[PDB]
Amino acid sequence: AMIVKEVYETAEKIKSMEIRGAGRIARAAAQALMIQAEKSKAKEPEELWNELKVASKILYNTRPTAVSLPNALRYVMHRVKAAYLGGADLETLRFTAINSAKEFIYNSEKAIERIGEIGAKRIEDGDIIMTHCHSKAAISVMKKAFEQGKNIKVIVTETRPKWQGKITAKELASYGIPVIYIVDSAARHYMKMTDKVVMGANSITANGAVINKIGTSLIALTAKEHRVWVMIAAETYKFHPATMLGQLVEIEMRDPTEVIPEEELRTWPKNIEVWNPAFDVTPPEYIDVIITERGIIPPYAAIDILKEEFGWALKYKEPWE
Amino acid sequence: AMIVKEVYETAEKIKSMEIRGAGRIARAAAQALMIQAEKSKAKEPEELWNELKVASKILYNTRPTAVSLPNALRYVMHRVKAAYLGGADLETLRFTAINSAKEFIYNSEKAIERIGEIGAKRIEDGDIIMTHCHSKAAISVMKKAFEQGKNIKVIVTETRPKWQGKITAKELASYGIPVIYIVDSAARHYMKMTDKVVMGANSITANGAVINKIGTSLIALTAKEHRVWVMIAAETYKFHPATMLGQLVEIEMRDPTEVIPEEELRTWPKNIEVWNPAFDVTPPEYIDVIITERGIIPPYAAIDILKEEFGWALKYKEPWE
Amino acid sequence: AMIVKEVYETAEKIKSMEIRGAGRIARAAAQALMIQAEKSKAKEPEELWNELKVASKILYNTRPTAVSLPNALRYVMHRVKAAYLGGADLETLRFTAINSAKEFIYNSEKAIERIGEIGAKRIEDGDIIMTHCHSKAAISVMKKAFEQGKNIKVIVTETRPKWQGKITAKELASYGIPVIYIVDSAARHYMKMTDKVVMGANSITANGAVINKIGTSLIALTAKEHRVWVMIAAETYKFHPATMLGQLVEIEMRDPTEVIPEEELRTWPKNIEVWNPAFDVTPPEYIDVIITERGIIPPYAAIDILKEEFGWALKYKEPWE
Amino acid sequence: AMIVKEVYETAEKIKSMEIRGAGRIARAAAQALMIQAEKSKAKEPEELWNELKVASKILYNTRPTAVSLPNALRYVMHRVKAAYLGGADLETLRFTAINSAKEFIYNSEKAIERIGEIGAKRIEDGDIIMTHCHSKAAISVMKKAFEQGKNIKVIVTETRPKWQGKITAKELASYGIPVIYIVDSAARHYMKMTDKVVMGANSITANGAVINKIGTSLIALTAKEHRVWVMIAAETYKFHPATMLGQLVEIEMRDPTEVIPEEELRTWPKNIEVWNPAFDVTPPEYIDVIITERGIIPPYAAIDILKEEFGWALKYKEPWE
Amino acid sequence: AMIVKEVYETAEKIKSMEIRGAGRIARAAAQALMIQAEKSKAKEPEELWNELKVASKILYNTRPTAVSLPNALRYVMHRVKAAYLGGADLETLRFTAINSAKEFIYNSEKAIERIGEIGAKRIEDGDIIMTHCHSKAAISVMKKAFEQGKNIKVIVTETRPKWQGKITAKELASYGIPVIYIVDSAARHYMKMTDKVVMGANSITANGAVINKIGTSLIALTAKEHRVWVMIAAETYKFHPATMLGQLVEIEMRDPTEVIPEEELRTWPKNIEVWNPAFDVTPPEYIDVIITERGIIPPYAAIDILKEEFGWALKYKEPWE
Amino acid sequence: AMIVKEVYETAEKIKSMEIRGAGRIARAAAQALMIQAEKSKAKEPEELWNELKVASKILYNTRPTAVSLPNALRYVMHRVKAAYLGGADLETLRFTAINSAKEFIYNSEKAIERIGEIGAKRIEDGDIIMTHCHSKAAISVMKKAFEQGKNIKVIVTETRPKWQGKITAKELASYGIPVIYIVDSAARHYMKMTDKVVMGANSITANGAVINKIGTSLIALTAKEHRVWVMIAAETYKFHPATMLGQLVEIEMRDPTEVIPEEELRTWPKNIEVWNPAFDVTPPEYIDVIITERGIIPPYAAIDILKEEFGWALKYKEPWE
Ligand SMILES: O=P(O)(O)OC[C@H]1O[C@H](OP(=O)(O)O)[C@H](O)[C@@H]1O
Ligand SMILES: O=P(O)(O)OC[C@H]1O[C@H](OP(=O)(O)O)[C@H](O)[C@@H]1O
Ligand SMILES: O=P(O)(O)OC[C@H]1O[C@H](OP(=O)(O)O)[C@H](O)[C@@H]1O
Ligand SMILES: O=P(O)(O)OC[C@H]1O[C@H](OP(=O)(O)O)[C@H](O)[C@@H]1O
Ligand SMILES: O=P(O)(O)OC[C@H]1O[C@H](OP(=O)(O)O)[C@H](O)[C@@H]1O
Ligand SMILES: O=P(O)(O)OC[C@H]1O[C@H](OP(=O)(O)O)[C@H](O)[C@@H]1O
Repeated sequence: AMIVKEVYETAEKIKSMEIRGAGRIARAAAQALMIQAEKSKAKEPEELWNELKVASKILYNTRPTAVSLPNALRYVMHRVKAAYLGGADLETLRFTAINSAKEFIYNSEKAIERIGEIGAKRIEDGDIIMTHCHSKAAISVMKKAFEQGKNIKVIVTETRPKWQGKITAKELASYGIPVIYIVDSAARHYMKMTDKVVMGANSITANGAVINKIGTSLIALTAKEHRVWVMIAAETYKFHPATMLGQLVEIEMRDPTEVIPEEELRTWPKNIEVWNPAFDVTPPEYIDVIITERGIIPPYAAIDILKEEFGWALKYKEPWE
Repeated sequence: AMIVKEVYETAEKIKSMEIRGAGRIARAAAQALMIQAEKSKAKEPEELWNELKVASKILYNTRPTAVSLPNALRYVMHRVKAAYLGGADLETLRFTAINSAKEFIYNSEKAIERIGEIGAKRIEDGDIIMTHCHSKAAISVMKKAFEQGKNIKVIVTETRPKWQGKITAKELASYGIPVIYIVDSAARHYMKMTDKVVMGANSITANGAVINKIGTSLIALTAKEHRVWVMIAAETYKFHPATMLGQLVEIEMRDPTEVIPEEELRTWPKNIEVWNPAFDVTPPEYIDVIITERGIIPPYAAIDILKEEFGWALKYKEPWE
Repeated sequence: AMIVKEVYETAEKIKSMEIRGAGRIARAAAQALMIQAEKSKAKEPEELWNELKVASKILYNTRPTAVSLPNALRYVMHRVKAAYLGGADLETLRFTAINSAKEFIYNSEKAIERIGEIGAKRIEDGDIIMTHCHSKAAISVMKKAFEQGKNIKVIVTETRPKWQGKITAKELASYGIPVIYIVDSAARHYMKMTDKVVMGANSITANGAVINKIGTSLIALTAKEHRVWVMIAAETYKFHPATMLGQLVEIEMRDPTEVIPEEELRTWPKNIEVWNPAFDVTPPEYIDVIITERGIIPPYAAIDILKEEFGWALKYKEPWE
Repeated sequence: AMIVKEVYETAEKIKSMEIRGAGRIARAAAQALMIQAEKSKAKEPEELWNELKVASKILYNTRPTAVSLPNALRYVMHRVKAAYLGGADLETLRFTAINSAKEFIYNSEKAIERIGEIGAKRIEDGDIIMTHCHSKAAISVMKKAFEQGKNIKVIVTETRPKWQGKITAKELASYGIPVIYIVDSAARHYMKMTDKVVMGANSITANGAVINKIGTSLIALTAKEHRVWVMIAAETYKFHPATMLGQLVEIEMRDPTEVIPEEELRTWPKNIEVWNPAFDVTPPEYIDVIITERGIIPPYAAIDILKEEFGWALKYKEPWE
Repeated sequence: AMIVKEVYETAEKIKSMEIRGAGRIARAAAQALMIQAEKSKAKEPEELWNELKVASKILYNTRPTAVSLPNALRYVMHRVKAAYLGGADLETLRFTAINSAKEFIYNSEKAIERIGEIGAKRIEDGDIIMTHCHSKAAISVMKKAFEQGKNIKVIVTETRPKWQGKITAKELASYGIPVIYIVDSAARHYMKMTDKVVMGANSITANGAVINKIGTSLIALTAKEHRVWVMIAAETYKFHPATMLGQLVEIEMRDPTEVIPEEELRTWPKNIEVWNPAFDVTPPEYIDVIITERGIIPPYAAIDILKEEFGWALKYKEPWE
Repeated sequence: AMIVKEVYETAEKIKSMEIRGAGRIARAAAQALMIQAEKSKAKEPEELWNELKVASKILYNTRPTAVSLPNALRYVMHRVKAAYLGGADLETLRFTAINSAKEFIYNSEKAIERIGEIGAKRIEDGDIIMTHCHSKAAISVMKKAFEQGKNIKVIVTETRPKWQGKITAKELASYGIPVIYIVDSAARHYMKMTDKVVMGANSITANGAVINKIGTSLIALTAKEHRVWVMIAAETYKFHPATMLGQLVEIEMRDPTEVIPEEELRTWPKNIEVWNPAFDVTPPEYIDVIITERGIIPPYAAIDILKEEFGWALKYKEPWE
């Protein structure tokens, strides 16, 4: 394990959330295996197979909740394993890693674009769209709907604690899309004026439940109370294979100082705990479609996305062990 | 109109929200009429009746949404008007103002205490209580339940944009009550662990709808989804007489810089608007009781609170015009 | 029983529905007792008390469902009975009938006006209002909201079988109020664009259930699904005293030829029955306020309207027996 | 483009709705391509491929909402295209069109029959069935349930504006099936006495939403409120492929004179608009099964009907362009 | 405290549930004070006031949940206290106790009869009525509806653990009323065939919640799911004054051997606990009316029953302390 | 048809419910065909094919509702038919029956184990689990969750009329799992303290509806009201193929003396009927996942379980006719 520096820097960027968003974290991790296999000072295949195994674990142990990341690594390492176990020279394996990781990064970019093309068709001229957090897939939809000539207006929820709504406001604002910026608490008060909800996903489960930024479940709840469509924009690599076998997705708890700043937090009584769930889970009865690069589906056909693509891997162990 | 300084300082403190909370704003305004009538350099009754009329308008025009304030002024000025129009000397009227405003301030303090006594009886040993904002009435309930020996734990929602949840956390924390501090978005994720919701009110309407800090409606929604009791703690002067005759309560929109700080806000594109509703409206089907100083009621008996106390005043004009 | 002609002509106009609408039917019936007592060729009091008793029964037996009618007659005949049983000359009783029936007709006109004043305050500039049938009380609200300067637009449901929506469209259209005319089936499809529902009542019960034109219950249902306010505009004489003692309101079934025309109906197979309920019942959980001349109430305070006004009469028999 | 007369006459019959019902419109259009290819005075293949392309567009541009029609044309023209582009003589192509259009017409008739066989098994002896409009598939179910010996009774909703319920009443009435005929507004009032709802479809979407005659959504709503099964009877060619890629189905607005007759309509104020949506959309949470010729499915497996049959065509363009 | 034997025998009969039903327990307790004051060997008033105080506590401490019992004692002892504290001879006080307890027993019998008269008017010819437990008030309604000529059929739920449904089946069966007897679990399966639910109450609260035999809440839930009316039949002395001041009603837990017999229970592992709540609480949103001797009310007007009758006593202490 | 004794004894044990539980009944029936083919005194193949056909019908006609049983027989007799109709000697066919029935019994045992492995992953440390009846699959989940180290506590509903909850309490109690034993009526009162519901199935339909012990539907209802997960544990052979073609599952009505004992029942009036449905049907909107040996699915993917495994058999007749 003579792991390159960039693998470590990616991992610490993922953890700190300097690199964030579940699509991007997955491309960043595939990027990090790519730069491993390129800069490897390795002589044998069996030495390279060890390096990528180890870089895979490092990058897996960063953040648990977005399955995009585990699937990026699997899409690389399923292939690299089958090459090694069939028997391949140094520059063949090195290639298979760089070329698997090339495919995935490209595939992600295609999927996000193709999601906007498909999602925008469900946005109508004049629509007010409420969103949450900063999702590239979700934003792909709104952009495309604006480019088509529809006069949308987007309500951006600020998305505490990490303020991702500021990112989202600035990004849409600067494509010409008008934005209304509200605190998260104001989501029911403005649900009446909203015509559609577009939000993203970190993981999607067997039964169609959507794991996504904290607060997603509440917006979906009140959307459902007012009969406003909740549409989840999500690449197929966001769907969670392990949930097919009864696994619950771990909900990451991030540092309390994101909520109350360190300087302030340390002055507070011992008998206040600050809890910081980064995600919540939204049931499928509150979601209208999931928009993927293969199409619109009801949330309940999550299980079919998972069967046809990821199901074969579950009788096997993980491909970096 | 030779209005005293303290009336102006109260009014600007109310507007800036250095004085906040609907019970307190009402006692602050009654306090401000009291210090007018004491420091008046007035010779005639008809000169005093003008001063208090004018101080009444100043204090009314501060903030629209909490009806506690209009009712504090009415409780003073209904009486002061009936004295003047019956015919009373300078020091008789001066007294009637100081002594009406004495009664109200005391009445408020009694009511809040008596609300805790009544509300705490609905809190059970071991309960987790979710609250919102900073409400003295609500806090009166939690305190009393702690003093009775029940081992509660309170989830405090941070209550953006003005961070009132920090006030609430520190205040309960320092009575020995453990606190769990979450962002507002995390309210559904923690509704499962919550046993009761206790929140306050700015206005309560004819039909039982509750106007309260932005986000109240969402917590009540999900509480109702999980069958957790929403209990609203509120003095009878929080109920809104004008709504008996079809008036909708005005929902105050406060400065966008409370949301995004000035320094930051001015750098943002012109095509982002920041909206800041200070309140939302929660329907009566999502509220289990309202706890007042006269008792528990279903939300629908709001109309009876209003009939027996404030209804007589509605065929008349306002008592400072 | 030498009953005047106008009593018979009113009764047949009420039955055929040439005179319709529950407020109007009640004023028409009070008008019919008035013209009895004026044109009476009667010598004794005891002869007059018989005539009005008999004209009361005739007018009661026209149509069962709108309680406005029974209450108009009661408001006349409670008084006329107490005069006779105390002992009064011919022209005293004659007067008491004409002057009770004067009061009621005036009271109705005041109430309807005062309902519009109170209801319009719940209509906001820009609102789209969905209505049903032709209700003078409901229309009073929309008119007043237009006169105040609000730019409303009203969706009129055609209101089969008797096409009352044509009346409603023409009446609002000709006050300058724009109208969108839809079939009754189109009510959910357009509930999303609707901001408020304003409808009237034939009877309101103890528990707050609203009896009104067939189709009211469905509009209220879907309004509730979309969280659009259902507001029922209704005079206090629309509330049903007998329901306080467990009586269900009879739902009138009118001639099948209103549905399918005679010429056509007679050609159809024997094994098709055409049913024609004139009314349906809408539960109080789907109604937001009832607007009356005394004020806004939650539907559940129906029982209080009934207690304070009509309850005393229920230990007694009917005042024309 | 020397298009035969019958293509034009079919198209104008489809538009006027002299030919109506989504199964029938699709067989009428396949019938119209059949009579084109038979009566063609064409010398070349490339001349015939032009004629059918042009007759296909004519018949497609009639009415947008029922996808049965586009799928009838596709089932013909997918095949005729593959013959031409492989290379086939005049009488080979002519045949492929006549023989594709033979298959479809037969397939439709089989499917409708087979739907009744499958649907009737969900109807129980004594059931009251509420229906809407005139659907051959729906009627196939009720007929078969009657033939099996079950003593049903059908509530026919009149189905304004075009009165399709008259068709439905007469058709069932004349198979011995008793019918109760109500206005559309009366659907909740009679939902309590109803045991099952059987209705048809114009289009069914990816996510399981059902597009069908205006008023379907309301009946389904109240059915769901009372827990009465809504069963949608629909051939697989009713399902909408384009919705797999995010397309919303266009909802046809038909002439306002269907609602208010011309003679009458022209006398009305300019400021009344008459809107006439021919269809509405019913969400899948309000539908219990969809009965197709391949079987019962939950509405959410719409996406699987679409994947296995129509999905291959969506990477391609339309087969008449 | 030379307490008579019959007071002790009543108390042990109440505890064992040989005397059961909340109306009856209250008449049994009033009967027990009556036989105290008649058989008293007391010389002074102050000796008699002690005896009845002590017999009152004995009878209060039997079973907590039915408030009928506390109100029977209060109706006796409010009066007996006011006599003593005004100053009355032995045979005056003795009388006031016997004559207060005479009134109450009679009042109960009138109320139950009058409840059937009022409730039966809401039962329609042909109705299937589901009931629970054995309630005299509820049974009063069904009897009266049968006597009026309506052809009802009653579904009796067996009402574990104490099998009260056997009592109910036999009692209705023997008035000619047909009965269908089901286990409690079968209540949803038969809710579709049910037209009305009639059940009784032990306590009714300020906010309209109904405490009644274990299982009431579930029947009410599914009734509400199917839109079947839940009607609660209950005397005004069933309503709970203390809940006006925030008191929760204690839910009695009875011996586990009622569930699993002693002989059997003692053989079971130590790590099985048998819990036996005698009651549950049903929210007011699931109840359609409460039928009392003063009339039908929505459940939310519980607070008004309590205000006008029992509210005066709550600033005072209990009248046997 | 020289049927062996054990086939008859199994059948009468199945009917009496000495052998019960839908997994077990299916293994008992496969066991009974196995012992037929082993003890057959048959000379020809065509004689053996008759014996197993006849033993198949006997075992099918025992109890209708659990489809596990029909599928056990089909899994045996699909194979035995294809052997015979291809042409096989006595000891070849005899084997094919014994070896098909070997596979199924083993497959069942694997499936139940594998269900616990998959289900337990959805149970979390500290969970309170409510169950119903006695289901081996459900119990497999709870056991495995206990073995993993999670500190669960199970609420066992007694499950009248046949007291299966006693079986369940004793079985879990004796693996160290603490149990709380309640009557069935107490299920809502304890739903608040419950974290998960785990229950089994007799049949699962095309649309995802679950047929299971009487009372399942009610627990699922209130679970859904409180947002507690309902998870159904069920082998793939529990899913019902015939429902794919519109068949409703027959709901078995068992002897009324299970409810009220014979000795007692015969003394009761003629006009009491005792109804005893053994099962009820729970809609898929109230079920969160179904846990099978192939995985977690949303209830709506029932149709996919059925398509891939049992669908091929439905164009054919039954394989013992
Ligand atoms: O992958 P895209 O669509 O861009 O974003 C998907 C989701 O990832 C983000 O989480 P975080 O910022 O990693 O905490 C948000 O939850 C967002 O909805
Ligand atoms: O009167 P008390 O019970 O203390 O507080 C009542 C309510 O007043 C506050 O509003 P703001 O802080 O004036 O904006 C919050 O909405 C709080 O719930
Ligand atoms: O009394 P107003 O408010 O005018 O009308 C009240 C109601 O009376 C009408 O019934 P009908 O036309 O008598 O059958 C409609 O139901 C309308 O909503
Ligand atoms: O295809 P079938 O089952 O016969 O009818 C299906 C549907 O087509 C009809 O529409 P229209 O009459 O074309 O406007 C109705 O909406 C009906 O439910
Ligand atoms: O007073 P009545 O209407 O007769 O019965 C009222 C209620 O009292 C009974 O309780 P228990 O048998 O004392 O445990 C049942 O809960 C019944 O519904
Ligand atoms: O197959 P397993 O999971 O063991 O049990 C499944 C179901 O079978 C039982 O029915 P019965 O006892 O045959 O009446 C219960 O309904 C139980 O939930």
